Amino acid sequence: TGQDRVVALVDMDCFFVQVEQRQNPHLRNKPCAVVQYKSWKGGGIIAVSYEARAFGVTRSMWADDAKKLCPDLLLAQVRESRGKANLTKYREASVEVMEIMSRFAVIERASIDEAYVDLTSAVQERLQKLQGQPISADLLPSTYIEGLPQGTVQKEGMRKQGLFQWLDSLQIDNLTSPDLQLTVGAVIVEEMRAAIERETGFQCSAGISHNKVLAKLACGLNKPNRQTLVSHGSVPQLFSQMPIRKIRSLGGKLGASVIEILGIEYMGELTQFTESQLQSHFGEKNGSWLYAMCRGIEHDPVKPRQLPKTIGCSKNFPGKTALATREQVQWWLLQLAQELEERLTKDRNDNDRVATQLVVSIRVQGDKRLSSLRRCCALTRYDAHKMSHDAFTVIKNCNTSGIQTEWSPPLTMLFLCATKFSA
DNA sequence: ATCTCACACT
DNA sequence: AGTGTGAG
Ligand SMILES: Cc1cn([C@H]2C[C@H](O)[C@@H](COP(=O)(O)NP(=O)(O)OP(=O)(O)O)O2)c(=O)[nH]c1=O
Ligand SMILES: [Mn+2]
Ligand SMILES: [Mn+2]
Repeated sequence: TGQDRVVALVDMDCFFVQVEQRQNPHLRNKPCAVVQYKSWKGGGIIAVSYEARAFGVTRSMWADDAKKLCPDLLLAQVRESRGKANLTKYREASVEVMEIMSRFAVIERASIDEAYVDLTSAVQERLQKLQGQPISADLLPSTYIEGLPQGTVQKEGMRKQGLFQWLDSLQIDNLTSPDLQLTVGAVIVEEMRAAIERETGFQCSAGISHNKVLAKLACGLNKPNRQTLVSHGSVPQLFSQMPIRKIRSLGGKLGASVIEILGIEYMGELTQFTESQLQSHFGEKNGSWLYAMCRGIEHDPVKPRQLPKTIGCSKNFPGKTALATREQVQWWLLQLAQELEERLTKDRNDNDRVATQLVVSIRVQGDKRLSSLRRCCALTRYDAHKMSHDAFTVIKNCNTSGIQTEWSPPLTMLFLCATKFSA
């Protein structure tokens, strides 16, 4: 019943904000945000401290408008190189945190600031080492048990009541107990998070459950600077009022279609349907996935992959800034290829691998789709001038304009991506 | 006028 | 190999 693994998800709190607060002490414990391309309406916000969220500041907001909502908002700007945002500082801090997490167990890098952890073997080790010894609440100073307490008005008071109920109810005698395994997982995650904060300064949240989807959902339940354990038995109560769209992979069109076709709102309602009924509407794979997921069962593995499988660089050119001349297209392809060259040379030196295929993608003014065209070619020698020339070669036939010097329709996006790594 | 990543089809 | 989808 989806209890074969113990999986955690560790996600950093306001990651880019914490990076900037580490760098600049003036930003600590203040409402602040990270910004991009300041000239247009003060820049687009990409990260927001929890103090700023209390005022209603959100990501994707223009900085000028956030300043309208939060006049004391402090701002840190993403580095800009070659006319575009440069995330090196955050990638390096991410690597720092991934390296600390890698000492405890195999991790799967799920984004710049979160990784999944398969803790099964660590749990087995810690249960044989920790033979029948009771687990003290002191080992879980920041852990919430979702669904408890049940059956007095402060947040931490409730947390402690729930943790006491949890440890009181389940015994260490049977070491195949899923709930005990989850609890040992949570102890390990407390240790991991303490190590991360000690060695980097960054605080983070985590979810501990039996699979990746529940771990991700749990992590968000008690942000920030806390962790949440979602037990198998907690799933029905958790899911009974949990919107479908909150579940990983159901936040888009498929989730909307599940809501529309089945006439439900919450994840638990999926349980009433048989597997073959769900496979009828959503296909064998989606039907079986929904059928298992709504009961708290998921098998997607924590992949042993800390490093990205591709290295890409994209820039949009919206509205009047769209690229309309051949000279413009070649210059921006060069800029993208130069950043790509830097990141690729560093990647080969750090990670002992080389990309062998270059993917070029563009968008044309008018196309509603994010990408209009994607093509490929050989990738050799990590040379920005060569890569940019090859990209121009592979897209040049897309220029409708009869005049060679002009490009039409204007380009609203450029994308270079290195793929197909070899040792 | 909000950029990277993954993977499932075909 | 190219498109659509989901996410963070
Ligand atoms: C959704 C999104 C996130 N990010 C960055 C901002 C975050 O710093 C980083 C981590 O994603 P997140 O964990 O979902 N958000 P957060 O890390 O800022 O904060 P928290 O984990 O919710 O506390 O991803 C983007 O750069 N473009 C985006 O569209
Ligand atoms: Mn985060
Ligand atoms: Mn994240």
